[PDB]
Amino acid sequence: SGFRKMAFPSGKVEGCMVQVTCGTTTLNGLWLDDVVYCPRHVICTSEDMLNPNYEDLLIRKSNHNFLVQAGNVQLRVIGHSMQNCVLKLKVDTANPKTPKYKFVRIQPGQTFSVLACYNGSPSGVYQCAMRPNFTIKGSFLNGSCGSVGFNIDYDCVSFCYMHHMELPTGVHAGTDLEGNFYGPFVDRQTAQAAGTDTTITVNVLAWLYAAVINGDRWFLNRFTTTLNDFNLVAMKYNYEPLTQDHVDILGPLSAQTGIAVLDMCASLKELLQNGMNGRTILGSALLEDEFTPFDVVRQCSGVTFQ
Amino acid sequence: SGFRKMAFPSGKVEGCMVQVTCGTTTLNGLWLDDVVYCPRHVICTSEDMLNPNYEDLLIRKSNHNFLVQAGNVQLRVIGHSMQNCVLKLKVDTANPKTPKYKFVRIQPGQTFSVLACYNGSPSGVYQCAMRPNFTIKGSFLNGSCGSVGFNIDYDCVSFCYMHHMELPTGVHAGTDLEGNFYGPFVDRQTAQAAGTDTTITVNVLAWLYAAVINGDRWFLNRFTTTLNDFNLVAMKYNYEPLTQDHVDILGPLSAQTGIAVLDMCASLKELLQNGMNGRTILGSALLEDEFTPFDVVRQCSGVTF
Ligand SMILES: CCN1CCN(c2ccc(NC(=O)CN3Cc4ccc(Cl)cc4[C@H](C(=O)Nc4cncc5ccccc45)C3)cc2)CC1
Ligand SMILES: CCN1CCN(c2ccc(NC(=O)CN3Cc4ccc(Cl)cc4[C@H](C(=O)Nc4cncc5ccccc45)C3)cc2)CC1
Ligand SMILES: [Cl-]
Repeated sequence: SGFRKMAFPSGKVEGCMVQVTCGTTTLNGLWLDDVVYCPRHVICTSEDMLNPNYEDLLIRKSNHNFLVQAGNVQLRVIGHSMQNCVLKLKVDTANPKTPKYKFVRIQPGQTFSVLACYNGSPSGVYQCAMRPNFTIKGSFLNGSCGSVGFNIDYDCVSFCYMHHMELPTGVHAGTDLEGNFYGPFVDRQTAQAAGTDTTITVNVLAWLYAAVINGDRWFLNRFTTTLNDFNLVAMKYNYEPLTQDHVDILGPLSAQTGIAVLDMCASLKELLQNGMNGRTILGSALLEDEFTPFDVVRQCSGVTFQ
Repeated sequence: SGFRKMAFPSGKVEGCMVQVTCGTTTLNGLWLDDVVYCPRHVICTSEDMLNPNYEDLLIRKSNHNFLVQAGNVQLRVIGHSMQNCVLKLKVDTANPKTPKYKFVRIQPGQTFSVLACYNGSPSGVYQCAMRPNFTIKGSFLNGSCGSVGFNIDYDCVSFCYMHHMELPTGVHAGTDLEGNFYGPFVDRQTAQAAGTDTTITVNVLAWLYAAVINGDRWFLNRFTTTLNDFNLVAMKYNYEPLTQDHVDILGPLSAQTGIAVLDMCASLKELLQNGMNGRTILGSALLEDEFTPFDVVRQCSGVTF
């Protein structure tokens, strides 16, 4: 029993974290095989961040301008190239700790673990969701750039996020490992803002199924609804629309608990219209949207990664 | 910016997890140097659990009855001993991945990371706290026994908890790494129940200071309180008493934000009376008590917004 915001075990990623220094700037890099991946803004000064021409800045750098430290060992940079907003530093040593891995781009609503790092040293691990507005509500201070997000499937690490910046509201923006930003952001000092966010409906429903599995049933009712009527109510409370794909994905949880997805939607409608009335669900007074249907099934079944 | 329930990176502990088998029972063990530590109830059947005589069950076992698997490698048990509720299996190979470590016993209110494991394989990592009633609100299924709790301040792992059982309310009980239980619990299937739990006041105060550091002051008020008047109110809401030790420990957060501890105590009294009125604090609609003063200082910026 119990239900916690659980991250993947971080060891396979810890063995890839390095420190990248260039000029005044020090940030984190990801060392996989003989390449170190890091944000391309490591080559910028504070003045450069206003109007940066990254090719012009890069052409002026020699391999020896990039100092890469893996633990207490200095790596030798033997090449450099740029891919979108990610800098790739070719090094003379393949990482002996390189796990089986893939670079994957995730969709809003999908969750992943973040290994927060400073000076190439991992400091913490937490779970988070890619918001519908493409930001993440992370916990990052200055020096955290280059920290990565990932998921694990069997023994394979799927890297999905690299941290680049903090927006004015305190939320975070970054890229996939191919350097494509999540959201309409740019890697420079200009007026940028997180757009209006919405709640991840399919994830709230998954978490309501997790609560039922854990014995919290007070919110259940005899009613059902239609996908069309539910979506009219979801639009009113700034919830993302629920699709037939979301209903299909929740099929296993519906069969296990005996509560159809539209039966749970009627519970969710009543919760939106009435509130919790002093009660909590899984120890929360808010409707939690950072657990996917897969996360719920995994945590309620004990899937392992050795 | 931001404030998350953050766990320590788990790699140093993942390299110590092994599977321990004794007859039909399989659970997790912690392999440090040449010793594997695990719950002694691995030697029990379900019938043995009502009133097990562990000394009598253990004397009937030999080294070769314990099967220890580290990854896909079978370790050889060359000795065994019981220390309180933990079994220590001496093995013929020192763990090459043994980190720098210590065994520490924690007090209620302390937080730690749990690496949940099944069959010697890590499945997930989360943060939790030793409740005032000595239980932990974990997320554990059958097969999780032997999973450990730890902190990694600097590069040394301080192991503080080993999981032994789930109580009837769904909460969890276990021991330190010397096998002493936290709380009045026993590794017996007998009528045992978690006592009435309370809120960790010093941790709620720390988290209110974290909210002020991150830029939020809506809950502050113009009042102060004596320590005794605060305690008289807080206990009416099932909050733990705040001691002078707690006030002293909050000193650094008070100096950083400019808000005296007893002034933050007045704010907490008002929140307990009024609720949040549709507002949230650090993304929560409840008062959070699983961040200690030390956790707030470690995670938050040293510059208040
Ligand atoms: C709740 C109220 N808060 C909201 C957030 N706010 C704030 C003020 C200033 C900055 N940034 C800088 O000073 C320079 N950056 C420019 C910049 C441009 C573009 C790119 Cl691609 C990267 C960067 C880098 C950056 O954003 N770094 C980071 C990343 N994560 C957390 C970080 C945490 C703190 C300061 C940097 C942080 C440096 C960021 C946030 C304060 C008030
Ligand atoms: C209101 C909802 N209720 C529903 C009922 N529930 C519940 C909790 C525990 C068990 N335990 C067993 O069946 C056998 N254990 C006896 C036992 C005795 C003594 C000792 Cl020292 C260890 C053990 C071991 C044990 O507790 N294992 C574990 C550990 N962690 C989580 C675990 C999660 C599930 C089943 C085992 C779990 C096996 C049964 C039902 C509580 C919540
Ligand atoms: Cl302690």
